[PDB]
Amino acid sequence: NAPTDAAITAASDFAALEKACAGRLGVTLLDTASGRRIGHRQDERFPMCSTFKSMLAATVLSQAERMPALLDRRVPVGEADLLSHAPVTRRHAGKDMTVRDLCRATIITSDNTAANLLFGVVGGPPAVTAFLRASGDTVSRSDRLEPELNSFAKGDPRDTTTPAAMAATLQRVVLGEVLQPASRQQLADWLIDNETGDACLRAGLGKRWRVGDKTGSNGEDARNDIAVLWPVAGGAPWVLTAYLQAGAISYEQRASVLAQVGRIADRLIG
Repeated sequence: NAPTDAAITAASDFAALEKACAGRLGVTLLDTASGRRIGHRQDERFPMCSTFKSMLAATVLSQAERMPALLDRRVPVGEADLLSHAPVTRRHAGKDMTVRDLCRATIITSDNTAANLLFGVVGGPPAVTAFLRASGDTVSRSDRLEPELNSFAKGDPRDTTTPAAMAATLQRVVLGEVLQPASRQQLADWLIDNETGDACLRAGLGKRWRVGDKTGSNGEDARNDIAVLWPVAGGAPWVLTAYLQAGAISYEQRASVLAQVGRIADRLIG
């Protein structure tokens, strides 16, 4: 492990970082003032894994804008809905939860049961995909429920995005005018409050950034983190998306790679 860790740490550009972990790394660093992007394999497909939940929540918020009170609707949590990863919803088996609280749960803990219950509210993966298309994203696609959506095969586009497509979508949805201001700010706040990314992009980013992010992973080789970076001193935000497949290294080393993406990005912003 020592040499791999050392090579990861020594990598000062994305191509070298990819090589250090013998992986496939997709990164977009997007300057929202200019539209300029820097990165690596920006237009190759990667499994979204849980990073899609950002846009499931956005789908809910968008529908709520035309169905006021949707966010206060209560949804039963049944024993049959519960999955291995259900850290919030497991406490509510046999009772119900508000749609808003399911949205929070699925962003900040990546609760899989919460995501499936929200899929049921909005009309499923097809509804999330229709939301993405209407927002201007022709690339990203939601196709399956949890946990099957975390499968990936090369050439199978189900539940995939590209780093550049997800970066642009984060800009339009979290910063732009796809949602009404109150909705987009609620979504931003959930991303800011995320609890699952402390070892990933956040670990490599300095204190000058307020970070909102959403992580994802699977059991084979995938580890992802997508983030919005607000300068606390003011100025234009940046977006940083990072998708990794690297089966030759450990789960914990995959986080160390994403942390290093953060370090490289911070230096490239300068």
